[PDB]
Amino acid sequence: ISMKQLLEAGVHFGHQTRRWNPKMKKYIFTERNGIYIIDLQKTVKKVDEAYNFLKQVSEDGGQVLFVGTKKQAQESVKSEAERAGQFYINQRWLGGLLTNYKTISKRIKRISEIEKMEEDGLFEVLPKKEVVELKKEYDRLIKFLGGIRDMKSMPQALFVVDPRKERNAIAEARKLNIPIVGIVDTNCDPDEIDYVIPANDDAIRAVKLLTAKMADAILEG
RNA sequence: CAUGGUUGUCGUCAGCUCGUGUCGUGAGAUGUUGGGUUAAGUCCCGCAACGAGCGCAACCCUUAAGCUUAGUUGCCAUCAUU
Ligand SMILES: [Mg+2]
Ligand SMILES: [Mg+2]
Repeated sequence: ISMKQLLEAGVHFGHQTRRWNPKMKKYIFTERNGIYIIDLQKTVKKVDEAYNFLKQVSEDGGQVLFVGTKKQAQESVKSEAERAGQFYINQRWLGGLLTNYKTISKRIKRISEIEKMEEDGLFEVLPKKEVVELKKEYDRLIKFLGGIRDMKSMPQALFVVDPRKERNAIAEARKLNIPIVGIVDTNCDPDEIDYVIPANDDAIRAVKLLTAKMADAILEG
């Protein structure tokens, strides 16, 4: 990536001065109109480092889980994870998705069980109320766990868009020793993320650019 | 007011809990709280919770409309007759 590309995307913006995490002082560049500006040189350096890490893990054969439940990253994370053939979470992170995998896996298998029952002709025999409630359950399961249906083990890396909102994912990943690549905005905590990426998380263009670059890294790996 | 069994009552009020997870030094907590909705912990949304069980609901009985079987001691429509 290039500084001109980042500036065109809008990566430079940050949050107001009223809300801010002083642990990212090194990344803050300047102030403008009661908002902070990120250092794009350090941004590109960290983006290159994250690219290298993601490429190396992909080459080693690990799996990456994308988390973008933020409204400005749902579709971007969805599309980039689909492009890279990886997993994603863009609706809600269920408390215990990784630490309580012993039950989340059963919830995952419920999807395949419902599909098997539907394809085995149990659809019409069951009462109308039963089939409609099963449809509702299947829709909920796809909405929440749709992106990790084929995730049969713990991921080897977690790409998170906005850790401040994705507190749960950060906590579970840190507990389970899963490396994290984060789009850490100004008002976020960099110490939690293993591979920080100073960037504006409120900009659809910026988040899409960064997640696409990471997906390209994974594809190359 | 030593008891079994049986019963009334709040009240058919909507509660009572558990496994895994997570948070707590710990007893514990969460789930089960919040916004709505429902007869209902009923359901949805949200949410470090994810699910499950007993309660709730449903399965049982009866009533309200059809169809198949059966037509006596039930019914009377043609038909004769009382
Ligand atoms: Mg219930
Ligand atoms: Mg009942």
